Amino acid sequence: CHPCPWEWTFFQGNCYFMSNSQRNWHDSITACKEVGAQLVVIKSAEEQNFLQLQSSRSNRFTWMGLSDLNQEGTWQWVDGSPLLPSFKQYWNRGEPNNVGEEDCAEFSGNGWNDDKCNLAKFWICKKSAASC
Ligand SMILES: NC[C@H](O)CO[C@H]1O[C@H](CO)[C@@H](O)[C@H](O)[C@@H]1n1cc(-c2ccccc2)nn1
Ligand SMILES: [Ca+2]
Ligand SMILES: [Ca+2]
Repeated sequence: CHPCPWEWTFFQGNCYFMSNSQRNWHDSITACKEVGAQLVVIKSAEEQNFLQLQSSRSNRFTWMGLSDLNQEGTWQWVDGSPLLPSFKQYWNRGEPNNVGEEDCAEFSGNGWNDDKCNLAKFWICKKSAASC
């Protein structure tokens, strides 16, 4: 039995996957849906540091499933769940700044940054690990 698919990464009962091509934010969640996964929604502190590490050490700007397209200033994960105050420390200093209108969040260096959703970047999918 295999808890995660071929060449996916495993962490705390979940299966993650960093793309090796680039897409815009909407095309990215589509991509994850195509594999029965979701553009990552972070739920733990350790999950953040885990993903933030894989993303940085590959020197790749990476989409995550977080946006404010429901309403400006209201950051909300693609599962509807809101962005908790606890998680707001993971923004990069001076972010989110909404320079030129920016409604989607990405892994950039040590933390997160808001960028333009139509800007093409890499992405990370998340799904529940299978039971053995
Ligand atoms: N992958 C994105 C990468 O991290 C680059 O980040 C920067 O440019 C991104 C633009 O693509 C921003 O969305 C980030 O906020 C960040 N920025 C931009 C600015 C800024 C402010 C005033 C005038 C001009 C520029 N201040 N911070
Ligand atoms: Ca914004
Ligand atoms: Ca920004």
